[PDB]
Amino acid sequence: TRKNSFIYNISKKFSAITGTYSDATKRTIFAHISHSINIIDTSIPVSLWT
Amino acid sequence: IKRSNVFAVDSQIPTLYMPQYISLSGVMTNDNQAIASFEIRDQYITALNHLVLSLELPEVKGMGRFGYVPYVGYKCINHVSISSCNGVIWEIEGEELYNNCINNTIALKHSGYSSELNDISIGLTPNDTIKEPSTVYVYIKTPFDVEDTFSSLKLSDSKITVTVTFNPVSDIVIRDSSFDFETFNKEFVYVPELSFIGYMVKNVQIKPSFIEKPRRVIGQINQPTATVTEVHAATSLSVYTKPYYGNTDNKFISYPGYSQDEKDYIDAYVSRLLDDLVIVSDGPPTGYPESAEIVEVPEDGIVSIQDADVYVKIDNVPDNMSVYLHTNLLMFGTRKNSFIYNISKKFSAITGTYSDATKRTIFAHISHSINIIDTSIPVSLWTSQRNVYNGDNRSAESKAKDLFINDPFIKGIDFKNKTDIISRLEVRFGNDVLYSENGPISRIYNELLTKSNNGTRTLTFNFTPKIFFRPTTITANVSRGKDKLSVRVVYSTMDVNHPIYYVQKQLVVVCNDLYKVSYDQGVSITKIM
Amino acid sequence: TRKNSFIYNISKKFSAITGTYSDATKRTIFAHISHSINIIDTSIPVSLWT
Repeated sequence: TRKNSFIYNISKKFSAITGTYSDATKRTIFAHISHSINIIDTSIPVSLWT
Repeated sequence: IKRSNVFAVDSQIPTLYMPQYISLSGVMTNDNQAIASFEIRDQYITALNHLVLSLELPEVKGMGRFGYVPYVGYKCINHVSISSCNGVIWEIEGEELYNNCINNTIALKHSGYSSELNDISIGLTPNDTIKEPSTVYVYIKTPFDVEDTFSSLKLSDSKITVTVTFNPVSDIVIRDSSFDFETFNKEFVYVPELSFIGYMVKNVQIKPSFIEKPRRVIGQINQPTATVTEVHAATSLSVYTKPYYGNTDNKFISYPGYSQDEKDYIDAYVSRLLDDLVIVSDGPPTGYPESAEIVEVPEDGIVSIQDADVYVKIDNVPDNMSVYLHTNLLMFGTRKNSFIYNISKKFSAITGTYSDATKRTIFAHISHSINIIDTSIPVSLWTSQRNVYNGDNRSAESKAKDLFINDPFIKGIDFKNKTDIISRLEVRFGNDVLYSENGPISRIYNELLTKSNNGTRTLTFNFTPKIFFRPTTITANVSRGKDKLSVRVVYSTMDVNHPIYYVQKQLVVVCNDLYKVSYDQGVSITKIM
Repeated sequence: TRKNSFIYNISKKFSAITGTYSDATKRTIFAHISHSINIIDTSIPVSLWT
C-alpha cells in the first residue's frame, strides 16, 4: 500500500525448490518443495492483487 | 404448572444378574462342506447374545502370489443356524449376515482387513512364507443384540445349538496360477471357536417377543424376475443383483489388494496395462501375438488409433532404442467391420522416464478414461467365441500374472457395485402393484435411514422402535390372493460390443418375516400369519 | 524489529532545515525548521532506542 514499506511477495514464501527438467516434454517436473503458503493465499481473489 | 423433572431421576433397581464371557470349541464335520457345531447346555446360563466366531488362519508357505479377500472372516461363512429342541430359532445366509454388518466398521476390521492379510504377497522359494498365522473374529449380529439384555435369547432350560457352515477355501483366496492351490486346498482346515456373552439371572421374568428372520430367493440366470411366496408379515424387502461368473475361469487382470477405493482398483488396472502398452525396445518389440499392432511413436509423440490420439513422451531413451505403442492391447467386437472396444484408445497422455539400470519405463503422469467396469471384466470374456478378434494381445509375462478371484459377496457387475444395472423396479403384492420406480430412490432412502454407504433397493414397512413395540408389517390377504411378493426389473441396456454385456446376472430378493418367540416348553418360534 | 522491513528513522521526520553558520562561535544557528516530530518521540526513553 505504501511505496517504500512492507511488501507481500508470494515468491518469498518459498525456501527450497528441487526438480528435474524433461527434455522430451520441455518442462520442469518438480519433486520436493519447501514453502510457507497457507489457505488464505489460496483464498485471495485475483482482482485484489491488482 | 406441573413440570417434569429433567434434573433428577428415580433410579430403578434392575434384575439381579452377572455377565460372563464364554468361549466354546466346536465339533467339525465334512464336496465335503465343513460344518462346525457348538453346544450350549448350562443351567446357570439364562440368556445370551453377542456371538463372535474365532478363526485361526494357518501359515501359508510356497511359491506364487497369494492373498486373502477383504473381510475374509465374513466371506468364509456360508450359513449360520441357531436351534433348540423345538427346531430352528434363527438362521441366516453368509451374504445377508455380511450385508447386515456392512455398516459396522469395527466388526469389518476385526474380521480381517489389513495389509498383512489382504496384500497380494509373493513367494519366491518353496519354503518362503507368504502369510503368517493369524486370527480373525466374526461378529455374528443377531436380532438378540439390538437392546442388550432386553432382546437377549433366553434359554428356558433348553440346550442351544449353533451350527456354522463354511464356504470352500477357494472363495476367500486371491491367487495366481503359480501358487499350488491343490495342495493348499488339501491341507486347509477351518479351526473355529465360538464366543458369546452369557447372563446368570436371578428370578428372571420371561415374556414373549418378536423376531425378524431373513429369507432369500435367487432368480434364474439372466431372468429379470423373482418371487418370494408365503408372505404374511414382512417388515422389509430388498432387491439387488449378483454377477454369475460360472461361464468363466474367474481370472481377472488385476486386484488392488488392501486398497479398496474405486481409484485404487483403476490404478492397479492401469499399472498392469502399462507394461505392455508402452515398450522401449531396440527394434520392433518381440514376444507378442501376431494380431498385435505395435507402432513406433513419431517425433511429435502422437499416435493415432482410428479417431483417437495418444500422446507418448518418454525421457532418457537410449540412442539405439525407440518408443513403441500397443494400439490394440485388448480388443472386443461382435461384428467384423463395426464398432470395436479397444483398451488402447482409452489413453490420451502417457509420460515417464526410462531407467537404464533396471531396463524399465517408470511412468509419471497418465491421462486415461479407464473406469471400474474395465477393471471388473473377466479375462475369459475378452476371448469368448462371440469376439471376432483376438481379444488378448498381451505378453505371456503379463498373462501369467492374472489372478483367480472367487469372492462370494459381489453385487452388481463390478467390484464396487458402482454401476446400477436396474433401470426400473416393480413390486407386486398378489396381483396389485405395491411399488414402482425408475431411479434408485429406494436405495437413497435405505442409505439415509440406515446411515449406510452400501445400501440396496429396499422397501421398509416398519418405522416403529425395535423391541418395545410389535413391528409394523405388510399383512397378507389370502382371500384376495395377496400372499406373495413378485419382483420384476428392467435391466439397463449395455452396448453389444462391450464385453460387460455378456456378464451373467442373477436377481436376489430378501424378505424379512415376522416370528413370535415363546418360551413355554423351551424356546420355540411360530411364523406370524 | 526485522532486518529488512520497516524502519523508524528520526531523520526522515524532517523536510526543511535552514539556518546560518556562525564563524565566530563555529556553530549553525537554525532559523526555520519543517518537521513532523510529535509528543510521543519526545517521550521515548533512551534505553528503548538500544
